[PDB]
Amino acid sequence: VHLLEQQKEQLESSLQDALAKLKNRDAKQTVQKHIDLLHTYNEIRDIALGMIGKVAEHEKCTS
Amino acid sequence: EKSQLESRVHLLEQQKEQLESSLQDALAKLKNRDAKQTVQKHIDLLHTYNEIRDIALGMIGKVAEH
Amino acid sequence: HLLEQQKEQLESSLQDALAKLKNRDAKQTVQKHIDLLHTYNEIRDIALGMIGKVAEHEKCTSVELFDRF
Amino acid sequence: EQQKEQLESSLQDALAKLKNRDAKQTVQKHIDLLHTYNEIRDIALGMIGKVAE
Ligand SMILES: CCCCCCCCO[C@@H]1O[C@H](CO)[C@@H](O)[C@H](O)[C@H]1O
Ligand SMILES: CCCCCCCCO[C@@H]1O[C@H](CO)[C@@H](O)[C@H](O)[C@H]1O
Repeated sequence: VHLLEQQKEQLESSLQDALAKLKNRDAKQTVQKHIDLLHTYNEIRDIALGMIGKVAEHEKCTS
Repeated sequence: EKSQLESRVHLLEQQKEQLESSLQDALAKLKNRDAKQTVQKHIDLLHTYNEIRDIALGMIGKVAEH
Repeated sequence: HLLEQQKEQLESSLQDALAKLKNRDAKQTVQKHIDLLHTYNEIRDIALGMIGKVAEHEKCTSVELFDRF
Repeated sequence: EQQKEQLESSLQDALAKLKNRDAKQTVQKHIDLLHTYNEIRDIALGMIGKVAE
């Protein structure tokens, strides 16, 4: 029963590879979504600093 | 001649008086509405500075959290 | 989740601030114009007033030259 | 008034910065939709290749 066992090995792997490939894409997409969210945040933070800076330099030229 | 030229000279003096009161009063009504407009630039800029200040704080209150 | 929660409340708040600030410059532009119109009407009225009086003076002189010459 | 430039502009730059971020994120969302579906088509065929075989 070599064809019987060679056949089943083919079957188990095609499921397992399918899963391995689907798991490793989401590994990559998720880490990537995180990084992308970090940069989105550094940016809106730097917008805040920016805006508070210009408010402080407006403030220090009246009384 | 002399009666009537004393009419004309009077008249003119009366006219000079009105013309100065007019230039006077135009310059007033102007300057005033000029002032009113400068107060308004200032108040509008106050409203703007607060709006942008409040959104700035908001962000700095939030980037505090994260 | 709040990628989108805090980004959109910000963006709304910005576009609004800008709306408001732009509305304020516009209101006060029509006001510059309304005021220029007020000043022009006044200067005009006066200047043409002076012109009428000198008009009347010129009529007198002329009437004098005629009843004379 | 030069102050009003500063402030207005600080709003206009904030909006600009993050209307653009979206633009770019949005094009990219599209490209990923396409690429992912090509990975799914291929996994599918992988299995079907090594089953019917
Ligand atoms: C009835 C009159 C009320 C006057 C209110 C004026 C408030 C204007 O507000 C402020 O005026 C300061 C000085 O002119 C400026 O330095 C500031 O930039 C301006 O925002
Ligand atoms: C591990 C190395 C990762 C490198 C970090 C990437 C640097 C940020 O590059 C990013 O590209 C984005 C694409 O959506 C643009 O939207 C942004 O403008 C920008 O911050």
